[PDB]
Amino acid sequence: PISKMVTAHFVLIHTICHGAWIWHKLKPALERAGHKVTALDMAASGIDPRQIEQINSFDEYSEPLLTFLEKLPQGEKVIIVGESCAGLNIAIAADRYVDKIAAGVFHNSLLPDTVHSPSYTVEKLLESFPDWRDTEYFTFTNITGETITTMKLGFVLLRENLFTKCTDGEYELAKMVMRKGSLFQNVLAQRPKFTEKGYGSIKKVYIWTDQDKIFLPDFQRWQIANYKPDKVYQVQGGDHKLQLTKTEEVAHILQEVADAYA
Amino acid sequence: MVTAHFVLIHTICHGAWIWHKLKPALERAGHKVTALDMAASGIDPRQIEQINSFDEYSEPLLTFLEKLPQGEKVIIVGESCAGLNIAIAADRYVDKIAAGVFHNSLLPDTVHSPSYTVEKLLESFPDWRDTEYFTFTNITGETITTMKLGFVLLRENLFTKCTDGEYELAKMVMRKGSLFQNVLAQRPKFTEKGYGSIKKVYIWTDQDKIFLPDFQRWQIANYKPDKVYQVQGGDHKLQLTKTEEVAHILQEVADAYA
Amino acid sequence: MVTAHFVLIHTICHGAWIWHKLKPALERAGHKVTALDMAASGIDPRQIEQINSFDEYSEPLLTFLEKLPQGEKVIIVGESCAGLNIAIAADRYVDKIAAGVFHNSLLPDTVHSPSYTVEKLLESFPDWRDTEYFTFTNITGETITTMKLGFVLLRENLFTKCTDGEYELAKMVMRKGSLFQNVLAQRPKFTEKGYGSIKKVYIWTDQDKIFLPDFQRWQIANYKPDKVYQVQGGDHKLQLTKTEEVAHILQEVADAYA
Amino acid sequence: PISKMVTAHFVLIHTICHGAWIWHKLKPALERAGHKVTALDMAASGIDPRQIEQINSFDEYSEPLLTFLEKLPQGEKVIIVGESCAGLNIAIAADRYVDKIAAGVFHNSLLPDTVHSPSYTVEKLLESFPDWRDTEYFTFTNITGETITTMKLGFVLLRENLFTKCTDGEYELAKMVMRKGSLFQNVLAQRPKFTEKGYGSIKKVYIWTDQDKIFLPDFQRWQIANYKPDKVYQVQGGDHKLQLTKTEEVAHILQEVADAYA
Repeated sequence: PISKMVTAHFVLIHTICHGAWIWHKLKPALERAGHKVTALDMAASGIDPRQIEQINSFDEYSEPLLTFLEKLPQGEKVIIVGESCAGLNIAIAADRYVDKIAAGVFHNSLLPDTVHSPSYTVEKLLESFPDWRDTEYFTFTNITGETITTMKLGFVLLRENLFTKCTDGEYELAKMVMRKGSLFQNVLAQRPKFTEKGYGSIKKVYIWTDQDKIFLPDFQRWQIANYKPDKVYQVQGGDHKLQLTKTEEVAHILQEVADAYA
Repeated sequence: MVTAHFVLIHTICHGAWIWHKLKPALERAGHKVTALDMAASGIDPRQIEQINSFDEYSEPLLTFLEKLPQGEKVIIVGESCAGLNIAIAADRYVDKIAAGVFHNSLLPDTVHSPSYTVEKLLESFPDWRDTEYFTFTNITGETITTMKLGFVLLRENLFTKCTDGEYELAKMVMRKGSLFQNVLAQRPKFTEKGYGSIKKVYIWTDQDKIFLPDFQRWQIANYKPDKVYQVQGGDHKLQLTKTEEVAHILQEVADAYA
Repeated sequence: MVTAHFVLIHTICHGAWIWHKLKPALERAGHKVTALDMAASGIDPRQIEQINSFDEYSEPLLTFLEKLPQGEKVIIVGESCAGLNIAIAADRYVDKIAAGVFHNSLLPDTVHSPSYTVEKLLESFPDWRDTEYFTFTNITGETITTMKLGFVLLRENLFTKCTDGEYELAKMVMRKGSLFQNVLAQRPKFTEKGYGSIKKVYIWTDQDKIFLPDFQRWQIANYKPDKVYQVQGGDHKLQLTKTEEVAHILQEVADAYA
Repeated sequence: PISKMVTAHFVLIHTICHGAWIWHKLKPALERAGHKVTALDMAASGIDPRQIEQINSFDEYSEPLLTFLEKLPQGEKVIIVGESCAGLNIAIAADRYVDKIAAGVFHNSLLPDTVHSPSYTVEKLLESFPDWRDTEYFTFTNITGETITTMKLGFVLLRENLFTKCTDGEYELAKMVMRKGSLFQNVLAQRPKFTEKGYGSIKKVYIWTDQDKIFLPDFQRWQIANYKPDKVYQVQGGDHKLQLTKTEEVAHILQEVADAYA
């Protein structure tokens, strides 16, 4: 009748332990479509200089995103794409900059809600996937005395559960730059719920595959049932790291999102 | 077929990650591979300002070699400035090294000071385009010049023929680095008994757009390697653009030296 | 008599060494004593430029307390700026601390930001005479001001009545330090449940020539300690000029709090 | 007939593992007499920023002394006072700056000679005192592949053998600032002998006590017999650290040295 195609500014946010580097194939694919893409390292992730023992909450961890949104020009809006635990970074960011977010895209991601604790989907994630195989755990005491659990993701868990169908070069890259991370789950349990006016009002698109071997179909479908997304896009095949195994397909879905919300 | 243990050493500002394609290639031939981050490089936790010389920068390689089990030998492959890491390492552990492989790399000698090929590189390629420079004073008071490689120089000179996913990765994890040139100028020359006695294989391509053809041929003429292999085409990052070729030359190095 | 485990914390630029007279004194009364070097202080191997905040500077104290065996409690004695180390530590390990003792020290509060008493010190004593200042940018981009304490300020203001052997020792091992004032200004206030709940003993002398009488009385008025002991005479380094007095007050703190 | 009293510039050099700090009582006592005193930290000692694993020989370790002598003004001369292993620093310095040295004073110190290897008195020291009790040993490989043995001096050895009669405050100070050190004995074994023209020509005064519990009377007297000092001053009592236990007495002997050579 009237067709529409839109170019957008995507901000890509990795999950804990990883960095901007997992977006190294999706970032060019999106730029081939003419989109502007920013891929940020969160605190103590990728080549960010901080160490995780200096970080005290998931909010503090999210500082690079919030700084970047604080600096966005007047009336510029971005679509925040977050993989895995980064749905929590999208929720933190939307309660401070609802204004600047055209949509949040959850890519095999935690989908927080406003009705329960911020730690709620992390609890459910761990109920669904309680054993992280050869992952190693550590702790430190944060700035107000909370015990924080950090982890060094195991290489078998990396191979078989996160990077299941990925290229040898991609899995090897992951071993060369993977760092420690934390869910800050007990500090999330103490956190104010996400608000209705900020995060609750954001458009939310949920991309996932039922071939994900760590965010399992049962968990993903429970999340979709728990907090209905505005749109759901299920990709066939691939693995947890769809921006590596299904890069073009994820780019085409993200075009659709830009058309609809940006 | 000799299977060998290869220790891969990235150049300044980079990290173990530039070998993410070459390490699986070599492991598919049954070789053992170790890819190390040097100090303040890749995900190493130190920042460049706490490193005071190229010998301190080499610490992850020297500690590795320090702990290598008795009677084990490795082939150390160094790209670009990492030939200085090979020479430093070879003077301390000549015993542990089956051969040094120089991959579009500086090839230090024993006759001139440690900074000599750095001076010659800078002479052949003096303008590093959009690279930015910084300085700090190290613990003994020397001014160290650091750099942040410019993205145009990365696109056109280092990663010339690389895939868009590889160039993007490079911009996502590249860090500041230093040649410690002036500290190298003050360093004792590499010894004959250590670095001079090591077997030396030089791999290059004439399509390298930063280690230019006449600098590499100068280097070969200045201090003749045991073997030179020239790969056709590719770019400076042959372990990315010609990964299988480099893996096949390294099988020949393994076969020749174990 | 309660014997106690005391953790002694020097101020910026100093090291565990300023307690070399007080630690034996206390050990002669059967107490256990730990004297720690903070980051980049005494013989700690780090340099000030790799430290990015006062919380990072406190790391040796926090690691110590992290590892303290379950159910053990300590009395932390902090001199001069080390009251900020007490407050940082108390918010993380309130449980492990029988009391904080402030020895001619900053006494932080919960109501105002962490830099408040630093601002007030600098207001009461703005000219640090021959002290030299330097700056570096920390990893998150803040400019940190460091200082090298001037020897006249050391002789007349800090070590006023100290022996010539003690003043000389001070010049032989003193290092650069930092208040990280601006990072403190951005830090969350000390909590009520942690630092606010700790028992607090304030020891001072009115002959202190850098933490002047009206600044110390201001501090006491601004955030009233559980107990204040005033030593007659001496100087800023009461653990050097009045070592036995300080040891006797610390026995009373041990008796009062274990 | 004619009496003479002279003021001198003393450069005080600590032994391995220690720093300029062991001179904190002798330096004021000498300044009370009107002398100029410089007390230097050698590489990786005292608050010197280098670590011992970055140091590759006893000569490199001696860099702060040599830099300081390179900077001495024209025709200025110093008396170098070295305790324990610092006689080797006096010997290194005298083969480069014989010109600038009025005398070398060996204070319960190694007394190198020119006829044997630089490591020779270290060998004899270890023959005489082979067990360093609770001392811990470590190694690293230096710049040309030599194995270097470093040590962290034990606290019992410190208490009973080096700081035998010292004050509690002095022994405690020593535990608070003692660092790792090395004899670099195998690199000294490979070193050119000390020369006759430089080090062999220096005036040499030997101060010692037979109450020293680590540089034992048998070793000290063997050294005196092996390379006759120009003057020997035996202090009664005290311990290894005569600049702490016999500070005034050592200062009075050093006045005598200044009168005679400076």
